[PDB]
Amino acid sequence: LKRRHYVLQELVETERDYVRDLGYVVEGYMALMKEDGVPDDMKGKDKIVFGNIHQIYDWHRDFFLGELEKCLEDPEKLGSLFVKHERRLHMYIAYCQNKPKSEHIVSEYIDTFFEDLKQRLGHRLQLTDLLIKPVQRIMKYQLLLKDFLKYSKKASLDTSELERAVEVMCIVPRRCNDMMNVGRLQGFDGKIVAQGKLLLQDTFLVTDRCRERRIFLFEQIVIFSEPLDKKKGFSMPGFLFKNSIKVSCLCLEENVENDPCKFALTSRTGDVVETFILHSSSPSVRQTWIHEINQILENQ
Repeated sequence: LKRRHYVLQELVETERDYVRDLGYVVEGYMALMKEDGVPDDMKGKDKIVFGNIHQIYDWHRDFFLGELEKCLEDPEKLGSLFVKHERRLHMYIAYCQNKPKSEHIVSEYIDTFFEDLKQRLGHRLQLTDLLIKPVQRIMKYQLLLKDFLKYSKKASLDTSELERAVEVMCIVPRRCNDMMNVGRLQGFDGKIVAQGKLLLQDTFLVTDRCRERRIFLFEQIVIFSEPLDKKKGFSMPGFLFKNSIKVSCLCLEENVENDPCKFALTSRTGDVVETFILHSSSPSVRQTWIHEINQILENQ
């Protein structure tokens, strides 16, 4: 029970820090850029840079920090809070989706315009580090709530509401990673939005020697990509487009050499036929992809 209070104490204290840190962006960077202007070649492009950070800031400042400060004297509320405001936590998905586009503009001005602003504001951190903070916080909720669940489970308390909250803090951070990765794909001809919902995403060894491929399953397309080196200014590595299969051309072979981790995908573009063997990390990933490919092939 002593360690359970420690985790809740840390959660509240870092929430205060989170509002302040977001405040360095909103009422530090954004306010001065709105007052004094931007460089010539950056006009209108600041909406991309910040995404919906102001909306996130508003909600944590005017509402959610106070909600978490009530949990200090009433810890049973904590489980209810993350379930109740599940949809308000979907803001982070929109943030993470925009994040790769944000990183591109910032990296072009980090040493010039934004450095001048950092020097004026007197921040310890650069804008690059401040803009990662919302991504860090959604992961920090998962890390702390899992620990708070762990010590509640040892204390023989009611955990039903708290387990639901933990499951919410699986789905949202994972979608955040999923959407962020998608926007880091380069060399693809055509628009990502024009491919239907992103359904699944994983890394396989692929044989056309086998190489690593990050594979994106959209409703209308399957994209194969090579993992790239992490760039200067970017928080995650990118992905280079290698090949794609349209769902209307797709064929699933479930069994390849009877291996519980292999399956095949075939592309049937006219008279040109190409088969790809996908080696899974585990059997359960194979079962997820097979189910999902069988569902989209059964529509059209």
